[PDB]
Amino acid sequence: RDPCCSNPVCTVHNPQIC
Repeated sequence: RDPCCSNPVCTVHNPQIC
């Protein structure tokens, strides 16, 4: 599991792992 995935904020700018 990714780290930026735990935060719904980063998830937006990180839609490649989530």
